[PDB]
Amino acid sequence: MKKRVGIEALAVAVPSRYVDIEDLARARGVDPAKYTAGLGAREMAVTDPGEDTVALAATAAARLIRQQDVDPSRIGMLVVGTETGIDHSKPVASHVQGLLKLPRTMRTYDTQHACYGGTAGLMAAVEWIASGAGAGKVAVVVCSDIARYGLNTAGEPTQGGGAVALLVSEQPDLLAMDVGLNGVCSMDVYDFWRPVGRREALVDGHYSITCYLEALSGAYRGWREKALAAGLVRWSDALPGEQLARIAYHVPFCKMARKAHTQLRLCDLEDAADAAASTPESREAQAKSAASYDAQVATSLGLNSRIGNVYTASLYLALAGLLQHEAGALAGQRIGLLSYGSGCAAEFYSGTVGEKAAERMAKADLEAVLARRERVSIEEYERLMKLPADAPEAVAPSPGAFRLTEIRDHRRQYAEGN
Amino acid sequence: MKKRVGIEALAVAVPSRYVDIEDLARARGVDPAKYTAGLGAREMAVTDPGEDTVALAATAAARLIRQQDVDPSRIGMLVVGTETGIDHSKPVASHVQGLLKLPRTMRTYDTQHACYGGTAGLMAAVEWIASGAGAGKVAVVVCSDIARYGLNTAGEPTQGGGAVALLVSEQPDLLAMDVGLNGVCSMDVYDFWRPVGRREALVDGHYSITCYLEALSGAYRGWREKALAAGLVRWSDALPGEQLARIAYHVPFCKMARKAHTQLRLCDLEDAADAAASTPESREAQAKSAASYDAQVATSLGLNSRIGNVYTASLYLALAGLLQHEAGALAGQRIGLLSYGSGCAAEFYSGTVGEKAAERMAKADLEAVLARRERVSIEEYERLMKLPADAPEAVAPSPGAFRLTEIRDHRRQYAEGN
Ligand SMILES: CC(=O)CC(=O)SCCNC(=O)CCNC(=O)[C@H](O)C(C)(C)COP(=O)(O)OP(=O)(O)OC[C@H]1O[C@@H](n2cnc3c(N)ncnc32)[C@H](O)[C@@H]1OP(=O)(O)O
Ligand SMILES: CC(=O)CC(=O)SCCNC(=O)CCNC(=O)[C@H](O)C(C)(C)COP(=O)(O)OP(=O)(O)OC[C@H]1O[C@@H](n2cnc3c(N)ncnc32)[C@H](O)[C@@H]1OP(=O)(O)O
Repeated sequence: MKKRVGIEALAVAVPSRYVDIEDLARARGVDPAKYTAGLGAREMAVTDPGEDTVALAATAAARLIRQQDVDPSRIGMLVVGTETGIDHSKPVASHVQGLLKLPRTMRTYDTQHACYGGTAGLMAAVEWIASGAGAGKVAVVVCSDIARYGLNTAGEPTQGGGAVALLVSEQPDLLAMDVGLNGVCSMDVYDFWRPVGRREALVDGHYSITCYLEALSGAYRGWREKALAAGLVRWSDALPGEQLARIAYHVPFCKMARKAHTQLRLCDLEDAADAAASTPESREAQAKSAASYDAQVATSLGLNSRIGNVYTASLYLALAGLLQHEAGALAGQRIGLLSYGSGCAAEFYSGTVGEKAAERMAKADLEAVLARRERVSIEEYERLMKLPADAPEAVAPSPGAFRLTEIRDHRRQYAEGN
Repeated sequence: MKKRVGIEALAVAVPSRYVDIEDLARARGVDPAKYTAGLGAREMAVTDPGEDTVALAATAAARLIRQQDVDPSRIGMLVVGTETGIDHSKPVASHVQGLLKLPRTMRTYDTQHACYGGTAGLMAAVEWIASGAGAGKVAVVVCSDIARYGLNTAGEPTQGGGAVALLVSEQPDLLAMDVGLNGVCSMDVYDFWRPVGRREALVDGHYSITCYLEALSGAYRGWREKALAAGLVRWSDALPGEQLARIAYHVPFCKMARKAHTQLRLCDLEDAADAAASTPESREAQAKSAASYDAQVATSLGLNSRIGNVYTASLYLALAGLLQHEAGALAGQRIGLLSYGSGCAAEFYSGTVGEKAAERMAKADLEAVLARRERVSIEEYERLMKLPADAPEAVAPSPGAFRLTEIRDHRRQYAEGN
């Protein structure tokens, strides 16, 4: 009689190539430690035009269906969160439906708000099910993006690309979400944006970090109030946020997770009924606790550090990395998730990891996904960057994966790997 | 103890200018009767670059809040359905939030699937509320679009523009929606699309009509099965679809509603347990019933015929025109709605018109909205069409409305009329 809803499983797709981030530093005249220590990066996914938003989304969604033995006719919603759209009207979701040969009894659409678009679609799918409308069916929500700032830009070492496909159902083996407890904070800003007809993003980098932390603070506080009233956390000898077993954050670069966690802890320390007894110095020293970061956040960054920013998918890659190794230990425990998108909006939500989470993550076979990639030179990365969007390289997709092959008469053509 | 969810109220914004459709015919060497009788058009909204997707959406949403005395701090979701997006990352919804000076505790994002994007967002808002997550709050879903096919194209006489803002709540005075009964039908097609960097749509016009009717048939049949099982309609002396008091359809051009209604009735006639006793000729003659079209559909086209296709908003302009005059008579009666977007997806859903629907429509003051417009020449429409997107005309917005004024350093600037 206890109904549940949330994420049942996930799958990951990554571009076929990456570069070593220290190679990028040397090519840019930058100290490699700025990237490896300052940003937390190790490897950066790079793309060619054949690895477009559709190809990556379809690869991830097809992999989800195969790895988890999803019955395609049970999918009632297919949503793609992206900020790398390829048509003003025709959604990536419709291309994915066709490439996967999915049947007709489903909503299809894309959701857009920078790196928050995937979470927006996840909540639409969750609440479709939780309203009863989706009872007996599942949704697939795919976060797919290619993050491009441009050669010789400050954002360049945070680039990346890929997709995460989420299975959403009444059997949320990965994360049984606490419906209705979300905190949200949004405001109209120009921290990061990408006008139509611009291939590379515009960004005010340090301002965008301030906006992330400001929106995080509002979203987390909103969740905390509802979690307090639902009895899930208390003001005790432990801070409210310390009672979450883990917290995953949107990862534009890996060091951002430490900034975010410090800010979240500062929200508890500033808001405690006895905060007047503290100073900025004592609060910051407690908030920055290495023990808390190590216990709640550190193990969520293994995949992100090898891929880069994947915009809508970055938070879900962090969820994936966390559960990849700790799903069994986390079963029955509640964790928190912070989604941010520039523009901007943040949402903080929680859920309980399922008993079968380890099973579902084993089937995602994520080290095999990352192992199929190949390293290229910075010179080759630059050559591929300069290719127009309609000039895919002449290479076949891996088995079950997809590539854009050409655009003919304004129609995009794809190939599936044998 | 009877919980309800759906559309509480709506508001409309239209561009400041229109052309007489017979003037367009004469300028194109076309028989004006092709447009007035063949398509059902009377007046076509035309825009200048200052009437962009944001300006129209913000005008409609601000008008909703003022006309319906919405408490802005009760808005927990602001979604814009559009296929006329203006940034790859930053959503129209975030601009609308800022222009309206709305507070921070809301999700913001855009939804995309051609003319289905508004309905997708409506369902996300409805199910957010119906899941319980939105209990005590409201959503605003804005359908905003400018339909542009180009000078001397077959689609040109179906152009239009505007926005409809929907208030969604537990007090659905316009339409208490039947949660969970929706029928849906989607498939990957290239009937109509608009690649990034193309200002005008691409379309295979007659194929797009076939796709609309095919998807309508699947969506309607899906709803009908669920409505039968919920006891809302029966196979009786009346066809199932005849038991809906009215049916509103996506209106790309006004004559499309008659094609759609005929197709819906054909679905009942082909599917009746005793269909073997009929012929294509006898079914078509019954399906095309003028009495049924007059009783269920005809009064939904008054606004559409004076505006044109507004993509995501067209169905909701048809809902608006229906309730503008018949809300009191329809109170307590169930009506049907068919949303279609090219690409493609259709969804058919139903709801009951509320006792206070007439009150809410009176406050929308729709004849005043349409009366503020001015007629221009085809020559002037063509001059405005040739203006680049970053070259708004130097004209002030009407009181409470918005216009794009300029793009400076890649940042869009707006003005609010005094
Ligand atoms: C974009 C989204 O996805 C949405 C969001 O999350 S917005 C928030 C995140 N924003 C982004 O990712 C925007 C895109 N990226 C950028 O604009 C830039 O990459 C950036 C602002 C993240 C950094 O660019 P930058 O100005 O060149 O680097 P800078 O801030 O000076 O240094 C970065 C770190 O490296 C440190 N560092 C520099 N050189 C170092 C060295 N030799 N050894 C060790 N550390 C070094 C710096 O001290 C700094 O550390 P802290 O953050 O701990 O203070
Ligand atoms: C786009 C969306 O919003 C999503 C959708 O709904 S897709 C479905 C609708 N598709 C569109 O609107 C696409 C954009 N529009 C178009 O492509 C075109 O405008 C169109 C296909 C709708 C019509 O273009 P066309 O080929 O030039 O017109 P054509 O089909 O020959 O004639 C239209 C009607 O006018 C009639 N007609 C022509 N001349 C006439 C005259 N002198 N007197 C009376 N009637 C006349 C025709 O007989 C026809 O009537 P029927 O539909 O009842 O048979």
